[PDB]
Amino acid sequence: KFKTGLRRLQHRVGEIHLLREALQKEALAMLLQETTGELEAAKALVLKRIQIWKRQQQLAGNGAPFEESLAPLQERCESLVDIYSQLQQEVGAAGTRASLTGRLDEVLRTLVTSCFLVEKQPPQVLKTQTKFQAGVRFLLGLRFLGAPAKPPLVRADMVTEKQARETGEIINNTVPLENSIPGNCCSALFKNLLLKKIKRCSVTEEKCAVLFSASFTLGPIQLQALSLPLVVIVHGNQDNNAKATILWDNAFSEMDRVPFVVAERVPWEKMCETLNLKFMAEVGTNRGLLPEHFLFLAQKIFNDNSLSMEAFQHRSVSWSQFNKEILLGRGFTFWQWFDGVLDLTKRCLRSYWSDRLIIGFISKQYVTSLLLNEPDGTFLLRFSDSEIGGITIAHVIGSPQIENIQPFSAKDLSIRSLGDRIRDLAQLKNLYPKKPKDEAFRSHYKPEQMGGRGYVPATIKMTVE
Amino acid sequence: KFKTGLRRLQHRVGEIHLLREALQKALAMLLQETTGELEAAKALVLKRIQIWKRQQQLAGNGAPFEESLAPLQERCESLVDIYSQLQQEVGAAGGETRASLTGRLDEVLRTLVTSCFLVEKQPPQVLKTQTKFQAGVRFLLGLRFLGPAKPPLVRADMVTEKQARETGEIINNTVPLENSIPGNCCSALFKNLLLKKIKRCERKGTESVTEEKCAVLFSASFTLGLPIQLQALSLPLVVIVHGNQDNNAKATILWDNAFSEMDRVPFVVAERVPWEKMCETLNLKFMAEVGTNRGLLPEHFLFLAQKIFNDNSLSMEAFQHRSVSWSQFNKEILLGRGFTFWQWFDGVLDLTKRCLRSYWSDRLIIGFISKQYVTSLLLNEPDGTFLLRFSDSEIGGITIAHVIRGQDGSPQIENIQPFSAKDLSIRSLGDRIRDLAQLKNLYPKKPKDEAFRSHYKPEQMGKDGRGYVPATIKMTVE
DNA sequence: ATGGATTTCCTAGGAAGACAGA
DNA sequence: TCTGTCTTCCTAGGAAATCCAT
Repeated sequence: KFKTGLRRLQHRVGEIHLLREALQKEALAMLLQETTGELEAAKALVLKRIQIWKRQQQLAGNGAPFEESLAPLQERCESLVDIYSQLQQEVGAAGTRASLTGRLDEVLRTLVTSCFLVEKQPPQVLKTQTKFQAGVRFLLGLRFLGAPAKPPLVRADMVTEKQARETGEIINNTVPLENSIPGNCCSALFKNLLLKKIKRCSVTEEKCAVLFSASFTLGPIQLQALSLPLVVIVHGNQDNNAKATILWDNAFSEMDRVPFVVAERVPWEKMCETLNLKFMAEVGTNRGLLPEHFLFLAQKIFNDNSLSMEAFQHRSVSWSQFNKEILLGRGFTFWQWFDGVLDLTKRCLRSYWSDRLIIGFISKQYVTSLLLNEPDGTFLLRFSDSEIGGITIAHVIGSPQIENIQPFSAKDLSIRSLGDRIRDLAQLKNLYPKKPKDEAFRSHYKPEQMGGRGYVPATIKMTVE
Repeated sequence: KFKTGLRRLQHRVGEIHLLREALQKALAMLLQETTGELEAAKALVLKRIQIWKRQQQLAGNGAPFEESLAPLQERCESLVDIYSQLQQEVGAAGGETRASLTGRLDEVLRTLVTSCFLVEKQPPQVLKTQTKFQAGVRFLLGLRFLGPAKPPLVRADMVTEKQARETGEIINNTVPLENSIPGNCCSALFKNLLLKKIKRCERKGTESVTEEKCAVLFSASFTLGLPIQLQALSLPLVVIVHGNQDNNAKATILWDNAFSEMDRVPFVVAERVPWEKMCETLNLKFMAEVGTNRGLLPEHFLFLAQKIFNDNSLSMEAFQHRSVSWSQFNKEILLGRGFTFWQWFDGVLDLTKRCLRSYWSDRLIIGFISKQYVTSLLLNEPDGTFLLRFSDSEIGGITIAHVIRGQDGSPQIENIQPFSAKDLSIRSLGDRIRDLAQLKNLYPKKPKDEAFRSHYKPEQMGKDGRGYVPATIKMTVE
């Protein structure tokens, strides 16, 4: 946060300057070594803060806060390159160290090579024969003024995880890296990228990346940048699996790693925070999941039936448990079910969810426990465990019993929204607990268009018995 | 019959043989006679070919077709056999001088051959760019040439209407013209054709892109021994570049396939035609496209006449001697509406094709009826009597019109919002009609639970898979 | 033979850029 | 300058080959 150290650096440059002008009528002039050392300190710090920005970008993909801007980083790097410039310029004196110029040049080169970033990441789930965009940024672009004034060219090529550790073809891969004096930025934006074909080398688990290469002239520096890991797909059906992989990699990944290694097993609450974040960001609400939801999720993925939330907390979940092992009694993985719920809730249940009308994540046994002691016509809404992306009405009605209504798909809710569907059922009197349905659903109801012209409108209603 | 005519020519050939071997121990004018009878026969066969093409022309709109070329091929083969035997008998000197005899024989041969090159499988008459289509060309005298012989290759090229009177390019346009001993056929089949782009020819007032007629030209060369070039032209087709154009393109083709003379300058068609011709075309297209033999009735033709002509006349005989123009058909917007006559009609075709197909055949749908005649009919009928009519305001929709008298009983008519094909996909017409308690009788009196009992779908009881209770949706009106 | 992955193929249709309009 | 024609761009699925496996 403190640039004060920089104000120590340039001032030290001042000291060197005046000292040089003192010998204008051998000496030390040891301050150059000193100052250069503090420069390497500054550079290292800015480099690791860059790496921080990168991991923040990584987390942003799953649904987490991001800076997002690089302008401060750019200003810092610019200042460091400034002091570098005046130092190197000051080296020009009669007062002969190969180390001064040699070290300064490696400071410059590491700063430059690390200032080559992927500002706009390509899609982390990528379909072949579909067009996507990516954006690369150079922070020290306006410091090279341009002195050559001739733009380097950045090429983008697809690489496997193996080639990442140091085929498939992409089109319109060459774009010039250009300086923009307004906007203060040195960027290259690939806006018409397309993948013609890829070598596959469990399909939705192979991590690939886009490699942005360039050449930079001064006085021969090769610039390399690697995008976030991405999963290549060839049809929409694979998407639902691909996300999981990406979801796993964007979180749970250390800042420095061999591309692209990630833990096979992780703490359960880490997974809970990941699910909460992804849920809130993807659906688009600030009303996240609750501890009970995490409990009923926990039993679901673990095939357990404990009613104490803390036993699960010290459990660990593996990638296999997450998206490679089939749930008991069912035909899908945990993740597939969860993502199905994500889709349904995003498209048709966002207002309903934010209003807290949906209990959602509950075993129907806890539902029995709750509803059995309730008056006739009390109901609650639960996500269906049998099918993917479905929601079911559970209500209590000869004695007292409870009825589970066939789950609504996104299609079903598109035909008639959940709200008016609920309005249709007069047998439903109160939303759990003890809340009148006609108050908490007045906004979701749509006003009748009775009357023209010149036809009477025919409406569709849901009924069950 | 035509075969008596064939064996008379051939018997004359026998006589020619015996006469020749008699005069080898002078006319011999009988050869001209026989030649005269051959050219007659050839002409007839040619005209029968011209018939087939026209049937094919009609077939594209939806009319019966009898598709094999094998009989025609048999005719042509026997005929060229006769040609060969005449030409062969000509080589007696002579007669013991006349070049003209063989000269006529050779034109018999060449006209027959060039006319034996047909487009058996027609390309789509509505053609989308960058979409794959197929075409099939046939040579009838193919199994005669060759019996050893290098098979020719047929080239397919796109041509405008102007070039037909004598321009995008196609991919994989070369295919060898091959003989097949089984099937007894000499055909060339283009199975991977593609139009990359098209350049649209003309000034376009008042025309529309989608009104411009193009064709595929099939060319070949034949090496016998003598230099005969084979060209065949397909039916006119309209090239499109997006689905929105289809419903208009079709109209053009519909107009062009009918109303076209058997021999014509490509591709001229009458701009105006008798109304009853239009009725026959509309009925045929309806039956073929929907897929029923239950065609239109005089009342339907009356309300259609009123619609397209803007004539509130109630006499079927007035319209009978009227003429309808292309402009009225698909270039003039209907009064009060945003679409042409044809667009509405095609909407109805689509609706009836996808849904209401069984319903129409059961004669449950009157369909083409003015709301005035509806009012006339329904006012007197009992409470809850209804009928189903196609919406004139909307495209591809059908509406229930029913009457409520009450105990007073002042009878008014209630017109229910038209059902789209989508709406019927959500819940069938049958189940929709069942859902409303009020509708008691189909017109005139037929009980609703009798005339729709086959169309009803069985209700599922709340048993559960599952275990769960099913929720179904029903239609209601208020 | 069923079924589950994986991929090239096809298709309608929305959205929006490009093209004229005596 | 604009509107309606025309066109190009682009894409979420549906039908269905290839191939593989305690």
